[PDB]
Amino acid sequence: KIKACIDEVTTTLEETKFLTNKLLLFADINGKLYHDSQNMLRGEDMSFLEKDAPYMVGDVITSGDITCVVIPSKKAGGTTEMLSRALKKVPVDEYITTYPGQGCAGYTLEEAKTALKKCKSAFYVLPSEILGTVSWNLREMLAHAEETRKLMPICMDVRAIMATIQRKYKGIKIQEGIVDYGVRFFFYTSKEPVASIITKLNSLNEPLVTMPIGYVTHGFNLEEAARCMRSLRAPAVVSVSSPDAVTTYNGYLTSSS
Amino acid sequence: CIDEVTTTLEETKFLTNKLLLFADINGKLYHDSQNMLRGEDMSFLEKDAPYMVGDVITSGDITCVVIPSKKAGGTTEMLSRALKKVPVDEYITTYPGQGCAGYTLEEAKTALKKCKSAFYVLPSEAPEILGTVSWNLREMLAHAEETRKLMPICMDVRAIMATIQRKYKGIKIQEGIVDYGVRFFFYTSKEPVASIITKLNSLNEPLVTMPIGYVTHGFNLEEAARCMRSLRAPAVVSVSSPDAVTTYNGYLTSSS
Repeated sequence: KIKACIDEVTTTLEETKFLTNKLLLFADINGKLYHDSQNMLRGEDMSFLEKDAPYMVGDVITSGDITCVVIPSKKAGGTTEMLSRALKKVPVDEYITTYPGQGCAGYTLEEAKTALKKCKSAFYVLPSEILGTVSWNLREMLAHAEETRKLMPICMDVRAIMATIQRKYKGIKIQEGIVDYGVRFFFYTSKEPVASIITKLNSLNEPLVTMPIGYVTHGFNLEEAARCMRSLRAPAVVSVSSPDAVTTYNGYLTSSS
Repeated sequence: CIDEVTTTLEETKFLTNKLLLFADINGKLYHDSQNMLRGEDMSFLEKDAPYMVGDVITSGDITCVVIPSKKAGGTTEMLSRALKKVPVDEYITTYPGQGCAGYTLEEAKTALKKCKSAFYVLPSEAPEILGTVSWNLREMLAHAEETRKLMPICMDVRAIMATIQRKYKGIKIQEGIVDYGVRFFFYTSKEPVASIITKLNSLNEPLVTMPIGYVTHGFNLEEAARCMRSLRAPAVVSVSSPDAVTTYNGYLTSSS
C-alpha cells in the first residue's frame, strides 16, 4: 500500500520518521542497490549486503532498520507480476522507500506504483540536464568534438555515419570502445543494450557529445531514448534531429515516465 | 487481420505463399520462424547483417522483420512499431517473440492485430508424452547417478549445495559440467533462464531437472513452465508435491 508520497508539500521526511525508522531498499542479483535506494543512504554501513551475495530474486536482507529486497530486472525480462511477488516477501510493516526498478529499460513509474500498492506493507514513497540539448548535424558534432577533445559516442552499425567518419578521418581503425583518431570516439553496437552503454559511459565519467542513445539504433522512438538518457550522469551535449525536436525531447526528459 | 489456424504449414500454403519470419539483431531467426522453413536458401539474411530493430528483409516470398527482444528489455509498443514496418499483405506466420522470457501470446496477438496485414497464424511449439515427476533432491540424485543423465542445478541455492557437498564429499563446485558421482550442470541465478535453456538445448542430452528459473530467477511455477516449453532436450522434470504435477502439466500444455 502507498500511504503517502513524500513530496515535501503534503508530506515531509522528518515528519514520516515519527511513524517508522525502517527503510526498504531495492537491490539487484549482484547486491548492488538501485540508484534511488542509494540516494536514500546517509553514511550507513552497507558492507553486509555484499557479505551474502550473489542473491536470488526475492531475497530479503536486513541490518538494523534497513531492509533490502532483491527485485527482478525488467531489462533482463522481469515482469510486473514478478516485481509484485518479490515485494510480497518483505515482512509486513511501515517503510520509507522509493519506486522500485527505475530507470533505463527498467520498470515504468506506473508499474512500480502498482507493485507497491499491491504490497501488504505501508509505504512512504520518496520521489525519483535541459541546458545540454542542441540540434547539430554530424558535421557540427564532429567539429565540436575535435575542438573540445570530448568523447563522442557513435553507433558502429549506422552505415551512413561510418562512411562519413572513414572519409573524414582516413585510415581510421574502427573497433568497439575508445578509438582516438582525430576525434575521441566511443564506438558501440546495436547488439549491446542501451542500459549497458549508459553504464559504461557513466563509469567513464567524462564530457560527451552524443545523439540520444538507442534512438532508432536500438528500436527506441524519441520518447524512449529520452527516458533512458535520464540515467546518463556524465556531462553531455545531446544532439537531436531538428530544432523542433529540442523542446519535444526536453519535455520527455523532464516528465515522469 | 488475424485468423488463428488449426491446420499445418504445407496445408496453409494452398491459401497463400508469403511467409513472415521473425529475426533478431544478429539475423538469426526465432525458433517458431525457423520451423516454418523447408530447405529455403537463407544466406541472404546474413548478407546484410547486423540489423536494427524494424529492418525488413525480403527474398522471394519470404519476408523477415527484425523484432525487439523482451528478454533484453523490449516492450509491446516497440514490438508493434517493428511490425508496422512490414508491407501490408497476406502472410502465413507465427506469434512473434515467443520463447523463454519472450513476449506473451496476448502481447504477440496484440502486435499482429495492431498490424494492417492479414495473417494465417500457425500454432507455437508447446505440447500427452510428459516426464513430469515429483521427486525430492535425494530421489533426483539417485536417478541421475544410476542413469548417468545430466542434472542441471542452480549453484546459488545454498541448501541444495550443502546436500550435494555432503553426499559427494570432495566435490569441486564450478560453473558448467562437473562429473563427480552425478554429471551435474551448475548454473547461476545471474545467467538468464533463456540462456541456460539455449545451453541445454545445444548440449542435447537427457536431463533430470527442476523447472528452470522457478524461485531462482523469480519465476512462479506457471512462468517456469512457460519457459520450459522452449526446452527441447529430453528431460525428466521434478516439481514439489504430486499435487503440483497436474498443475504444472496444465501450465505447460496451455496457450500463453
